[PDB]
Amino acid sequence: EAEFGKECDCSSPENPCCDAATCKLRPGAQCGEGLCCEQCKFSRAGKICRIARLDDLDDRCTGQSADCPRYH
Repeated sequence: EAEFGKECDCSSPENPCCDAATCKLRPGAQCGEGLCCEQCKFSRAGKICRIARLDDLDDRCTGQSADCPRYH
């Protein structure tokens, strides 16, 4: 039998951002977790999501991703 769990957008069947039957994002949901996810949507570009060093701008959401990018 297939292991469906590795394909989930949301691991929990109770996550409102996903459909419990498929564990995939519902229509209009962009994400179901992350520092740059809010109510199933990507946070606005430029939203501060990780505090940096004093001379630097803080890490900011891109508007296209649910994670907070780390500068490499």
